[PDB]
Amino acid sequence: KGPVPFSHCLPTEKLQRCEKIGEGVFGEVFQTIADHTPVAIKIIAIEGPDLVNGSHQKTFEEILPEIIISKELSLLSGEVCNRTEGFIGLNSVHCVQGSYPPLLLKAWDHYNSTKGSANDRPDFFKDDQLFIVLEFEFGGIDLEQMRTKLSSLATAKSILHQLTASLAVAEASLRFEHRDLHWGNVLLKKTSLKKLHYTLNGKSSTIPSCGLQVSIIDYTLSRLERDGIVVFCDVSMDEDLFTGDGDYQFDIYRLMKKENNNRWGEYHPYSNVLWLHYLTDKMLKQMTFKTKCNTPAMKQIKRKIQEFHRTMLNFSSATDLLCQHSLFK
Ligand SMILES: Nc1ncnc2c1ncn2[C@@H]1O[C@H](COP(=O)(O)O)[C@@H](O)[C@H]1O
Ligand SMILES: [Mg+2]
Repeated sequence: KGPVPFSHCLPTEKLQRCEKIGEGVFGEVFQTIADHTPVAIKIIAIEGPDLVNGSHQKTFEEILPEIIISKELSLLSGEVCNRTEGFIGLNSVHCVQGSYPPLLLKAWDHYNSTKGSANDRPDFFKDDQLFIVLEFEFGGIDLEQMRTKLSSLATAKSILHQLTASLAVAEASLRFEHRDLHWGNVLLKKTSLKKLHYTLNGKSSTIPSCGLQVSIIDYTLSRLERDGIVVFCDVSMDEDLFTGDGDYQFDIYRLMKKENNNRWGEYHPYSNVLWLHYLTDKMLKQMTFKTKCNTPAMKQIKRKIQEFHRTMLNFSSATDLLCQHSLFK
């Protein structure tokens, strides 16, 4: 009958176990336990007139595309013709109303002490504030936090292959573009699987895991088609999105705008190639590997990833990269 109280999504025990694990301008991400297993809870303030982390809160209408796309992408793990585990599972979505729970404030504070925060301490929300609460599968640790923790160049290659395959499957199934695949949005989790499986237009293939499962998250800017309807975030009048600096990330928003001539409902899967290029650049420039790069085999992978960086912009889509680029043969 409209929203629910926080206690509906976060009963005492689950709340007591919350720890903050990440953030953005959108809001806040906490980890807790459900059914003997970690879960990730994304909490987004909506519909309020107050500026939050420097931005207006989204309306439900502005948030709805992320909710829809989160649900669609969550289905790809079981779909027959086009299948991948390379996105993230969605457990539930709720509209919650209330002030921030004190335990979540203490968890926010703990994070701000240890890691620091770009957001405002969430102690100003009133009893009538609305939030969207998205409960996700716990996907591991983000690539930015792993920038000194990858084992080898083989791991780098595996991550790029996994990312490309995931995006290709979503392209084939949904005419998907991610549109904000910064390295905070690539999650790494240890797996005992040696080979990872995907199906692309009815053809199943595998990818050497190198011990990790990659999960792509955060569909705040994403675009896809579902039942002939294009679901997307229209950023045609956003100015600030295109005036960032200090990181190649901020160039990608401008490069996408160039590619699509500011028509965000159209399908331009080249944007996926652009994000993969930005990620390749991070691997080559902002990362150090536990085993360094000390053997002929590892040195050759590095040269191959460098060549990928220098050639991949001449491919039309994640699908084109997957199916045609030498790095993945
Ligand atoms: N499903 C998830 N599993 C694990 N960590 C997550 C998940 N979703 C978000 N995070 C963390 O929260 C950060 C911000 O989330 P996002 O706003 O979606 O980029 C990410 O960089 C991750 O560190
Ligand atoms: Mg970045």
